Amino acid sequence: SSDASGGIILIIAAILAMIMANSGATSGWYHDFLETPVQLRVGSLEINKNMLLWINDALMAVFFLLVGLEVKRELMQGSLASLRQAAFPVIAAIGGMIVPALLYLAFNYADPITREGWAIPAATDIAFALGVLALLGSRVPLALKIFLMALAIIDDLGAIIIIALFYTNDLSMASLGVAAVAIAVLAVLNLCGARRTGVYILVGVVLWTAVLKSGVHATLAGVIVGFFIPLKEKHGRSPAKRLEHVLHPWVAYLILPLFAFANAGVSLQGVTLDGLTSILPLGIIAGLLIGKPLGISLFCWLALRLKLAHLPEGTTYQQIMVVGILCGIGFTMSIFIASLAFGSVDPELINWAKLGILVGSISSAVIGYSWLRVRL
Amino acid sequence: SSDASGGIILIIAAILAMIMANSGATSGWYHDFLETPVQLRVGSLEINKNMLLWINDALMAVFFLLVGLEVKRELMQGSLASLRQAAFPVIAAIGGMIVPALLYLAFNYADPITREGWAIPAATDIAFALGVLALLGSRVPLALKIFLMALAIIDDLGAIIIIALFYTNDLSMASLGVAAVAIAVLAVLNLCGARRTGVYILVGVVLWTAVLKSGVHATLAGVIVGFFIPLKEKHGRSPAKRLEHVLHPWVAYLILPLFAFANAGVSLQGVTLDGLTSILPLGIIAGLLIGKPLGISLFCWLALRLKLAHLPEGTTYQQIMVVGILCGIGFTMSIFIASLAFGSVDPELINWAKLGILVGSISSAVIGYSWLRVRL
Repeated sequence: SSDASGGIILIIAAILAMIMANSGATSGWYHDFLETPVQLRVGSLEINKNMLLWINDALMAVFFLLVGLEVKRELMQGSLASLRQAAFPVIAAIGGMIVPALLYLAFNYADPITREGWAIPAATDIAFALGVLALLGSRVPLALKIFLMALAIIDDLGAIIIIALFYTNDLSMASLGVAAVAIAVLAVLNLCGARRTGVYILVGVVLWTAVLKSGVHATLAGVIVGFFIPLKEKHGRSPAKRLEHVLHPWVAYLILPLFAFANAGVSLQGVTLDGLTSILPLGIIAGLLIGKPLGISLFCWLALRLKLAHLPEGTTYQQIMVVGILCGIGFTMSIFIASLAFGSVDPELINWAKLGILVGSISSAVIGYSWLRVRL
Repeated sequence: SSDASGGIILIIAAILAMIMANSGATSGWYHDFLETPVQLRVGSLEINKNMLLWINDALMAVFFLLVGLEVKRELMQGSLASLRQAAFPVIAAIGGMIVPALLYLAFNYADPITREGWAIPAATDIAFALGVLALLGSRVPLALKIFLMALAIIDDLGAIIIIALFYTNDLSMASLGVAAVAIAVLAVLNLCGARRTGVYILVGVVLWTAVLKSGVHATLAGVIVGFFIPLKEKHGRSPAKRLEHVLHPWVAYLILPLFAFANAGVSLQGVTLDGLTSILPLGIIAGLLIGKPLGISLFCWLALRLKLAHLPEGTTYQQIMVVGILCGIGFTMSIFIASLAFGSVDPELINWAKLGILVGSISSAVIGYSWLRVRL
C-alpha cells in the first residue's frame, strides 16, 4: 500500500541531489551552503567549525532513535527475543558484516582506506531494502520481510557500535560526564516508571548535545534513548509503541529523504571518470562496489552454513538468498557510514565511496529484484 | 483539583530564584551563566551576543503560541466570537491597559522610563490570576474565570502588539522577507487544509528564527502560529484543540515555571534598600508598584461605566471588581514585559522594576484574595 510509496519518494531525493550537485546553476549554492567552516569566541574562548556536520548529527540521531526503539521491541518481544528466533538472523548478519569487510578490507589492506573497509559495505539501507521488496505484490513476505529487518539493524546498529569503540573516544572530560548523568537520569527515570515520553526525548537531546563532538556518538544517543523509553504495556498502552509509530512516517518521509538530499548529491561531472575509471580504482571503489553485491556470498555461506539445527521460519527455502542480495544496497546507510569513515578526515575520496556504494548499490538492487519476481 | 497545583509549584520557582540570586554560594554561578556576551565569525563575518536572551525568546514564544491558540478559540468560538459576548471583556481590558499606563506614564512623563510605563503594569499573570481564584472552592466562578482570562490575554497579547509597532522594527531586509514566505506558507498550508500539526510548528520555528533579532517578534511568532493551526472540527477532531491541550500542562508546569526561575531571581541584598527606599523611588517603582493595585480603579470605571447596554454574563454583581484586583498581578507577564522594556537597554533599573512589579504584585494578590473569600 503505502510501504512502497516511500521507495519512490526516497529515490526522488538522490536524483534531485545529483541534479542540484552537477547543475552548475545550483552546484554552486548547494555545495556552498552545505560546507563552510567559521570561527567564534564567547568571552575568552575561541573555536571554529563547518556545516553539514549538524544536519547529519541531527538526522541520523533521530533515525537511529527509531532504530533503537525497534531493536528493543524485536529483542524484548517479537522477531528476536528468544535465542531460538534470534540464532538465524544473528548468524545471518554476523556474517552479513564480516564477509563484505573481509573482502573489501582484504581488497585494501593498504593505508588511509584500511579504516574505510572495516565498515562501509556493511550497512544496508533498511529503508530501501524493504522498499524494493514491497513492489512485489504481497505473496512470500510477511515473515521474509520481518526477517531482512533483523540484519539491516544488527549490521547497521552493529557497525555504528564497532566504530564507536574502534575510535579513541574524544572523551571530553566534562561531556563524557554530562553524558553519564543524563544517561543516568534516563535510567532512574525509567525505573520510577515515567511514561511521559516527552521527558525522555529532552534528556536525550541533552545527552546528544553532550557527546556532540563525535558524530557516531550523537548518533548512538538516539539509540540509547529509543532503548530506555518504556515498552511494557503495563500502563494499558505502550509509550514506545506509540512513539515508534508516529516517528515511522516522519523518518521514512522527511528524515531519511532529507538526509539523502544532503549526502547523495555526488558530483560525477567535472571528472566524468569514464567506465573503468571507476571500477579500475582501488578497492575504495571496486572493493566496496563489490563488497556489496559479493556481500551476499555470505548468507549463502553463513545463513546456509546453518544446516546444523537452525530453522528458516516459515520462509521460502532458497528464496532467502535473494534477500541477501538486497542487503547489498547500503545506499544511504553506507553513505552515512562513509561520511563517518572520511567526512572530516581525507574527504575528496569520499565522492568516490559515494559513487562506488551507489553503483554497487543499484547494481544489486535489480540484479536481485528481478531474480525475485520470477519466483512468483 | 489540579488547577491550583500549578500556583503552588509556580510560586516555588520565584522563591527558589531569590534564594539562588542572593545566596552568595549560588548568586555567582546563577547570574554568571544567565548573562555572558561573546563574539564569533563564520568565514568573513563577525558578531557577538549574550545569554538569557535565548531562554526567553524560546519560552515566551512557546507560551504565546498557546495564548495564540486560545485567543483564536475564544474569538472564533466561545467567550468572544460575538460582538455581544466580547463588548464587556474588551471594554473591560481596553480599560485594563490604559488606566494603569495613564497613571504610571503620567507618574513618569520624564525620560528613559517613558518607554517603561507604556506597558509593564499592563500585563497580568494570567497563570497566577486564575491560580489564586482556584484556591476558592468552586462556587461563583465557571463564568467568572472564563471572563478574567479575556482580559489577561487581550491586555497581554495587546501590549506585545502595541510594543511591536511602537518599535522601529529591525527590518533586517532578508529576515523580514523569510518571515514573509514562512508566514505565507503557514497560510497556503492552512488553505489546502493540512491538519498535520507537526508541520505548522516547524515552519513556525523557521519564522521564529527569522525574526530572532527582536524578542517581541519571536514572541509574536508563537502567536502567529497558534493562529494558523486549524480549528474547525471538520476533520472529525480539531488539531488545534488537541495541541492546546497537550501544551497546557507543559506551559503551566515546565515553561512558565522555568521562565520564572530565570527572571524572578531579583537581588535585593547588597543594597537591601529599606522600606521607602523602594516606594520612595520614582515611578519606575512606586509608579508601577501602584499602577497595578490602582489598576483595578479602571474596571470599576470602565467595566462599570457599562451601564449603557452591556450585560455581566451570569456573573456575581459587584463581585466582578474583585477580579479586577487580581489583574493586578502581572507577575511573570510583567517581568517579561519589563525585560522587553529594558533588558538590553539601560538594565540596572530592571532589578527595580522586578521589585516594584513584585511588591505591587503580592500586595494585590491577597489584598484582593481575602476580599473574595468572605463573599462566600
